[PDB]
Amino acid sequence: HMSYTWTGALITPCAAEESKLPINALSNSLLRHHNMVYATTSRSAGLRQKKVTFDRLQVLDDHYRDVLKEMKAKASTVKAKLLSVEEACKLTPPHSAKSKFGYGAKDVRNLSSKAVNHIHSVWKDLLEDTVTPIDTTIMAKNEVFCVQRKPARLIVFPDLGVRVCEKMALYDVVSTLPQVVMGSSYGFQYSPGQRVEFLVNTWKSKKNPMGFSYDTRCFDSTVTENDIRVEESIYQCCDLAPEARQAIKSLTERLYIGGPLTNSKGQNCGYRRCRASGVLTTSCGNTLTCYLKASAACRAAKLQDCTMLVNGDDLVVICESAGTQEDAASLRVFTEAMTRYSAPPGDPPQPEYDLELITSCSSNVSVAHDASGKRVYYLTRDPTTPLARAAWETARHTPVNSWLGNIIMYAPTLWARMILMTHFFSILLAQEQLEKALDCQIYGACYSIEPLDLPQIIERLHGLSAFSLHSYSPGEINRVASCLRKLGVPPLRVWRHRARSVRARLLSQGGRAATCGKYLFNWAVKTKLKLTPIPAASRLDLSGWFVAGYSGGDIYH
Ligand SMILES: COc1c(-c2nc3cc(NS(C)(=O)=O)ccc3o2)cc(-c2ccc[nH]c2=O)cc1C(C)(C)C
Repeated sequence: HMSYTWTGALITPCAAEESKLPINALSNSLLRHHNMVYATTSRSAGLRQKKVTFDRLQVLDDHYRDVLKEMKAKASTVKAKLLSVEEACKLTPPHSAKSKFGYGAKDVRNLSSKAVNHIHSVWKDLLEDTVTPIDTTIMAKNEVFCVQRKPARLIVFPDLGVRVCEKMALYDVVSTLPQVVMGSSYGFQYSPGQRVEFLVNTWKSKKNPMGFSYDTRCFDSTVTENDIRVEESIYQCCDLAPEARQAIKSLTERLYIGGPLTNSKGQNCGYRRCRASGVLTTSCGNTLTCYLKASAACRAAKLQDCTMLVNGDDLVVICESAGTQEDAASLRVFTEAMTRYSAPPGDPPQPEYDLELITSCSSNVSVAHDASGKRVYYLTRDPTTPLARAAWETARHTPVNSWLGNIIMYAPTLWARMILMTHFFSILLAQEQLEKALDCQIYGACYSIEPLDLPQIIERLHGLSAFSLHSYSPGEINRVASCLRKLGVPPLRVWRHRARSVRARLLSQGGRAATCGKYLFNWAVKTKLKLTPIPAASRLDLSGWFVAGYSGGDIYH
């Protein structure tokens, strides 16, 4: 029952890979300790292969089957539609990996006869054959981090024609089923502001609250054949078109359960018997399985009044405390149950008695004050990885602009406002690229966003207070200041000096640029302008921004 078997063939790159931080004329204005920033490359794929390869044993008890029966009762209320080839084509990212069969992502998006004809033949083969393993490509991800070096994470994905078929069969399922099955526990239905609100209300709902985050070691590799067949039985509870039922059974048998792994040079690398990290069902499958195992583990541990918050492989549990020592024993029982379910831990879970000390989705709740002096809870994170990635993005154009995603998701934070906004608006002004749409990812889905639209996006997700927050916590200020000294980033007083210049330069341009100056940088002036709702914000189609998670799902919105 191994997660993977290997031939010895290498996981090969597609292009030239850079590991050392690229340096340009802008680099030093952001970060001086260049040797601390690195990117992962295929050179470390061999080490990751060793980490992800292990035997999985599963012991399933009555708590497991009880929770599964409850989940299936809710899943039976879902009605899902089959997307047309055209609808599925339009969900494809413009820079999605080209097919092996003579067409790419732009051919798909343009509904080219060749792409559409190949997608129809892949679909027909899914209906007619429910046995043949489907080919997948295995790649090493190129991701940026700060030292203290991680080996490259791996991505496993089927061909472009298969990905369009996955959308046709399961896009509606993976978008609507998780919230129906898990209700308020489904994390991807919330904006960061709604996630904060859910965490605070849950913490308050408990007489003596205790909370913990549970880190499953290499989650995708812990997902067994049973787990993948169980996820399929959940999808099959939906009211579905006969062709969708057949395609879902086919995709589960031929792709989701496992299959051969091919490198970028066409060599057989081995065989996968665990979750594929680059399929449409990665996020939904991970969320459902994590929620199932954790809800059953909570019953086995006799945890009282358990509220879960699940996002793929990320899990937060808030419950009633039995006192510090009993909570510690309780958590070891929870961990034993998770382990029997084939979800052992990385770091052992730690009981927390302060909401602000729980780290989940690399984030924590913190408090600041709005213009009226009222306490405001918001989500923040250690800014090390956002800052290492901003330094890379200062000297290189990348497919996903992490700085833009981070300003969107962490707009109320002291570090996104003072550093990211200041640095990148300065760069965009110098290149007159404020109107240029840039790609970013929100809950794994790809978006093409113009930086000029940031005031309206921030207002809609976080409210006007995101432009007024002040009197940040001593703990939060200390973590930001320590991160700056560690990376060789100029102190906050420098960013404030720079922001006044960036603000003045934006206001000069007028129009949408002046709105960016006015709203994004009001924190930088001593005589603060009165901020009122932006008329353009109501018009924004913020559609399925926070409906579901799509990590590795090849989704463009
Ligand atoms: C929900 O938490 C997130 C997530 C997020 N996506 C996750 C996906 C997984 N697992 S998987 C691969 O199986 O799907 C686990 C934890 C995750 O956290 C992403 C961003 C995020 C941050 C910056 C840019 N784009 C983003 O999507 C921001 C938040 C916050 C701010 C709400 C905490």
